[PDB]
Amino acid sequence: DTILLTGLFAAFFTTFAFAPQSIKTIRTRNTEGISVVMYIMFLTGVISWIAYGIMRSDFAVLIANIVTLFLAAPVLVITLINRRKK
Amino acid sequence: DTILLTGLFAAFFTTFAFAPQSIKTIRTRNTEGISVVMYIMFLTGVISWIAYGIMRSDFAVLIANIVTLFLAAPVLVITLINRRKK
Ligand SMILES: CCCCCCCC/C=C\CCCCCCCC(=O)OC[C@@H](O)CO
Ligand SMILES: CCCCCCCC/C=C\CCCCCCCC(=O)O
Ligand SMILES: CCCCCCCC/C=C\CCCCCCCC(=O)O
Ligand SMILES: CCCCCCCC/C=C\CCCCCCCC(=O)O
Ligand SMILES: CCCCCCCC/C=C\CCCCCCCC(=O)O
Repeated sequence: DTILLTGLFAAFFTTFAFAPQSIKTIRTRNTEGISVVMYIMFLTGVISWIAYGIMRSDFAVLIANIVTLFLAAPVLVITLINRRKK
Repeated sequence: DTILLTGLFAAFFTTFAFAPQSIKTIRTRNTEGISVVMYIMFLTGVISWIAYGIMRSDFAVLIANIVTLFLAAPVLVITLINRRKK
């Protein structure tokens, strides 16, 4: 009981800590400095965490990385779009 | 067996994806733009993940956030030092 709350407590802080940065990027479409390779590596891990979370029945790990996915994936999309404009 | 390997696989990619950014910050001591509040929130969650990882017997979650701690904490330290120089 208290142990799941701990994970959700953790998930809340780590996910929303730098969330305003991703939101700003999505809003302004400014992707200068963003590495495509780093985000692909990052997303690869995020997907793997989701698989891990399912196999572990860990909703804390699950919701943390699902929200991360919904924040990171649009950032990479915009980055790839801006990259191709040149 | 394969499920723990999945977590370690995930931990490898998410932790080392943006690790060169933290290393660069530690090396150059350039902390412009870094929010103290965001890192304190982030570290609060990281610590909570560690507690969660211990209570879950999850070495994937554990090693991911311990390494994160060793990367994030020095960044905040340098940030607080640079902040006080003014
Ligand atoms: C998130 C966008 C990255 C841009 C740079 C952000 C700088 C913040 C400092 C380090 C990177 C964040 C660490 C990675 C945060 C990813 C969150 C995650 O994957 O959760 C997994 C948990 O289930 C297991 O603990
Ligand atoms: C905006 C990014 C693209 C979003 C597309 C949809 C995102 C799908 C994310 C995860 C799919 C896996 C869902 C698994 C549910 C786990 C629940 C369970 O069975 O315990
Ligand atoms: C099973 C996981 C499948 C997930 C597939 C994800 C593919 C990407 C899908 C949608 C990308 C996000 C689109 C959101 C639009 C936001 C506006 C913008 O980014 O410009
Ligand atoms: C450089 C940052 C400061 C580092 C200080 C030391 C870091 C300590 C990090 C975590 C301490 C908790 C260790 C718990 C071990 C878990 C193993 C287990 O019992 O399963
Ligand atoms: C149980 C967890 C206790 C952890 C306490 C952590 C307190 C901070 C300790 C050390 C800070 C990191 C010091 C590393 C020096 C790197 C060089 C530098 O940052 O300038």
